[PDB]
Amino acid sequence: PKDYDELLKYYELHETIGTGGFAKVKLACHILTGEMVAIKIMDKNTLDLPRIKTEIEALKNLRHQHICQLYHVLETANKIFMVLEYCPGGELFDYIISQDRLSEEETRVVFRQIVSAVAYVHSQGYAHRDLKPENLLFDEYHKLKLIDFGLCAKSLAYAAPELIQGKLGSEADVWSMGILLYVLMCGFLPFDDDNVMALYKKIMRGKYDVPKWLSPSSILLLQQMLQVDPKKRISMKNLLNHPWIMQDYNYPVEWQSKNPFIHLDDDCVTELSVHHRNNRQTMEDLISLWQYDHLTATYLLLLAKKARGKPVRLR
Ligand SMILES: COC(=O)c1ccc2c(c1)NC(=O)/C2=C(\Nc1ccc(N(C)C(=O)CN2CCN(C)CC2)cc1)c1ccccc1
Ligand SMILES: [Cl-]
Repeated sequence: PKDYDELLKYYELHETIGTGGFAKVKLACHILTGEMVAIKIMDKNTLDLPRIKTEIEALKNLRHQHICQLYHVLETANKIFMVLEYCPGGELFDYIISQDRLSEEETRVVFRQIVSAVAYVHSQGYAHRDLKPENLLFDEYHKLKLIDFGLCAKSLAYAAPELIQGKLGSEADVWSMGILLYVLMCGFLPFDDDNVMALYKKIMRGKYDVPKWLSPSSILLLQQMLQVDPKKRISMKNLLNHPWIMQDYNYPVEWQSKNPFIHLDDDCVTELSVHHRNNRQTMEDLISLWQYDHLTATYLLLLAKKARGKPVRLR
């Protein structure tokens, strides 16, 4: 109750919109902007504590069009709150359930965004190591956003044989994306079993069912991504411009950030200094501290307004 006092200053909390084992996420409204945000809540006491320093510091160093944006971090005696970009389209998994499976054309659209995000994550020196439809969300634009960076440093169905054997984090994400590709185009996992060691065994053998509806080029790509030997596996580089990926596009995956923090935004800075009745130069400095506090939150949520073609205005 007193743990939520600091948060409730800045946000109107709505329902729990989801709950994994490690954290609960609530929908909320940022009071100063009216912007919807997802707030991941973690109990420090009943927790795996390294998992959230991993995620927060990863998110501070990752700014990308298909990575879920962090805004505000609040730590209390008993809680850690992470205010994040709200993605109303929900999990990719649920879209794959409602449609039985995606067509090759629709899969490619979706998959190029995943390859974009993961390729960027690798460019910054990280490896996600937990890639699956549950960890990809559709934003308001029906564009994908990658989430849950708790295992990415410098699921077993999606885990690569080397990663389970504990021997190469970049090649393991390629494997996981192979499983993801398969799920998108088939509607089920290529390796699956109710017994965890039997699933393990299937993964090591590398043999899977190849449904009739798949094209020969899809099957080739799956065969290249799901090599048990990571040396034989296709690298991230040649994934970006693979003939299958290029189909209907004819350019490689644009993996670079289209929203890199170059300088600041003057329209956001002015509205803050105007709304708070502060010296403009002083407002430029406190934003530039980048503490991921309520001020950082307000600035970043005003960029979000600009990014969606809306006026940068507080109330
Ligand atoms: C690093 O990033 C993260 O760690 C992270 C993790 C999760 C989310 C996130 C960031 N950002 C989000 O938005 C997240 C979720 N968002 C969501 C969106 C839509 C739904 N769905 C499908 C609803 O139907 C909810 N819907 C109900 C009706 N009311 C009126 C509106 C809200 C459910 C969850 C979500 C959270 C928990 C688990 C799964 C996903
Ligand atoms: Cl692209």
